[PDB]
Amino acid sequence: MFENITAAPADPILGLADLFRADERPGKINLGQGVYKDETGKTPVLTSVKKAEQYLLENETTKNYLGIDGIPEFGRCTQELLFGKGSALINDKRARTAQTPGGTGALRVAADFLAKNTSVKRVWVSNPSWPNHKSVFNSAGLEVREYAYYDAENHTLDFDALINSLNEAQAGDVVLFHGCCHNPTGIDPTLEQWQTLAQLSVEKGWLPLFDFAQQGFARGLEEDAEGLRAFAAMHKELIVASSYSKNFGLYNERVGACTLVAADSETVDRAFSQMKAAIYANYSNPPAHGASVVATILSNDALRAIWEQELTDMRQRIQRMRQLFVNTLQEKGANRDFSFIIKQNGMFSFSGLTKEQVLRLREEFGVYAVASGRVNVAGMTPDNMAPLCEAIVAVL
Amino acid sequence: MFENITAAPADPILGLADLFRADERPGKINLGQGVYKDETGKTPVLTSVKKAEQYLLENETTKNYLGIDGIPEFGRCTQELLFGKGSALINDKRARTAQTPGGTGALRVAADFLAKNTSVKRVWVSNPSWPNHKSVFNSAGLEVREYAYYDAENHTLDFDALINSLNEAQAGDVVLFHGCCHNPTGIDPTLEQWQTLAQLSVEKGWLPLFDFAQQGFARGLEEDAEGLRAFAAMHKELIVASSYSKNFGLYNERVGACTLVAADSETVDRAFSQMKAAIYANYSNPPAHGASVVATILSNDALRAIWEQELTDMRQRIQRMRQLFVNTLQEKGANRDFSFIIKQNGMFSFSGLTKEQVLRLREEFGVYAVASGRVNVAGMTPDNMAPLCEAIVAVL
Ligand SMILES: Cc1ncc(COP(=O)(O)O)c(CN)c1O
Ligand SMILES: Cc1ncc(COP(=O)(O)O)c(CN)c1O
Repeated sequence: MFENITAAPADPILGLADLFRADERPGKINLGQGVYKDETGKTPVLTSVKKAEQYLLENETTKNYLGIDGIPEFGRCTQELLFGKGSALINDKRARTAQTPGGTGALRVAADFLAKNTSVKRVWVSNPSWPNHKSVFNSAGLEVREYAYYDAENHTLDFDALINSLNEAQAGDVVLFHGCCHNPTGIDPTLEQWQTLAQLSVEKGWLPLFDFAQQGFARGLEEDAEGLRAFAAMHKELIVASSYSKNFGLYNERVGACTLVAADSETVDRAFSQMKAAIYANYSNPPAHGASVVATILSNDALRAIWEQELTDMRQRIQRMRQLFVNTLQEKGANRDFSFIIKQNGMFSFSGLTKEQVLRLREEFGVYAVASGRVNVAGMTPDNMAPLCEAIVAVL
Repeated sequence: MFENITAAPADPILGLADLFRADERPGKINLGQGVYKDETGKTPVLTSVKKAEQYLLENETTKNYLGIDGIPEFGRCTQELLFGKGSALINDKRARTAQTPGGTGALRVAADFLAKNTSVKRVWVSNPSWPNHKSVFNSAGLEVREYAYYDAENHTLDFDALINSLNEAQAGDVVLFHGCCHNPTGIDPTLEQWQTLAQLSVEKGWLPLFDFAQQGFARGLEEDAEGLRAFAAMHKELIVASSYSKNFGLYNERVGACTLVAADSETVDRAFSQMKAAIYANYSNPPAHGASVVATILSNDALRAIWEQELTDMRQRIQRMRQLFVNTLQEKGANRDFSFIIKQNGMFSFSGLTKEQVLRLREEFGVYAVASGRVNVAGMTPDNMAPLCEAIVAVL
């Protein structure tokens, strides 16, 4: 039965990691990953997380299954983060949240829910997006189409091209928006642009799907949710897939949420029953440890304060590295202006390096970026900045 | 878009739990769950698990993502449990294991892998099976057909009817077997019956899919895997979905494995690349905490010994409750022989109670079984046995 199965293709991001591990040279610089790294180049467990895990070790008396939708406090804390305390969506009980195995799991649950229970056939994603979006939606039987996003000429949002692209989307199509810290470009809509998109989406009959992988990494928790909240003010229905992997440093514990919003409480509860059915037929119920850590932190004043400061420290270190990168390239004699990097948000930027320049950076200099030119700014440190920028200047 | 979604149906097992929670009467007895309970009626965290979690708290320095297939040591320990240390399958590198979110997650991964990469259209399951089998396979686009299993007349395996049922299965169909502790009946094939089935499956061209939810709860770790190993001796290809929920008391941490076996190392690696693709498009990579606990225990002589004794204690307590149940029914004056209960294995038995007798038990006596008559033997204690058996005698 398995004799003639074709091997799955290499995969751009995970394949690069395989190459970095096989490479035994000494001065190597990894900008090709999707995790935060601190000034020492490590991805530590957050202190707030360790404190929460100690509390769980001391206090948990059972591992009995969670509900299909997971820990209730986790859902409540998630909705407050997304929509704001005192949001009409929360007051009117228009939103239901399922705890999921990561943001990826949330996207998969959303896709299965939509494929099985609605007329949705098509999801629009930005060009470029995280390559896993296509894989997730396709696995549910949904077609993926691209909308213009990235202005490759000046590394900004091509807003006119975006609008014109999305004219082809029909009423009842889903449109995926990265809520902040776009992956891979780090280019986000301004608030006014979000507001323009919110109005257009209502007019055109799109179902918005927001993906929040990095809430807190652009400007702050509340600011980063502005775009979502502009949509939420205008729409009867939307879905949010959110992740706590980066902002809690909980990658491998698989901590995410799928939040369903409908016009009223009766409708959302009915629809959510089918979202729960989609989860039941997938992994039954979600993993407790990471989500319990998040709920424990978010619901405790002391822990939440420690965590919010840790998140602020990550956001600020990335901002420092953006500035340092631009400054250092200038003083090492780079032949183009890199100031666009300062305007980009979160973990990722498109460097504007060509695929051949990135190949040369890996082969000649041991500097690892994704083939698209995506760099993880959190992979930069004061200690590796000079060699990194020297290598980049050399390939320009 | 969500206006006319139909609510998902009630669900027999989870719905009963909802009824038990709403019921505020005092002497209630819950036999309707799928978790182990000790003599105090609680589902404790195992001591070996607490010790392992303390070690992780003290020693983990990152939560960076696991590989798509999870922790390597977890995979190795899993294959040894299933196939035996020194199995030819392991020596010949014919097996690859992905860590998954629970046994349910493993079944889903298997189903998605098969739907996308093989000619499989149809999965055969026992009548009765765990109702989630149908939901999982159907969600992947696979048809489910039933084979005869339970002899409702004398509460034994109807082996002739089973064989005759499976004559309708075509070459290339999947046949699901519960490896031990059948859910819901607790009726397992003898070794000779397993051997007969293994031979028939080779002859007929079935792909065996084993589901192991309760390894160690029938007779012991090695004994409970005998049936699987009889199949593994005969087949080029099979899949195993296994769970550590019950045998490690790790239900909510979602700890399972999907193990793919093919004719040789080249073939299994190629096929497994597509199993990894199926995981990537679902939840990306698996939750680390519970699987790390299992790997930590299984790979440490001291912890493994503590755990194996805890598992032995659970297995033995269930056996004591089976005997006590039969004895107590006899002395309370039951009008039928219940000796079949002693021959059944693991958490579950079919009581032979009718749907109306179970309704009456809930409404009049506050005794909760599943509508099919499934009881969780681990829900029985020395303290609740007399009232339980008095209620049963009353409805006969
Ligand atoms: C755009 C985007 N969406 C979703 C995710 C999901 O991450 P996870 O499944 O680890 O939560 C990520 C993180 N790679 C991302 O960058
Ligand atoms: C037959 C069977 N298969 C699979 C499972 C999967 O359990 P889990 O997903 O919690 O590992 C169970 C436990 N209800 C079961 O009884």
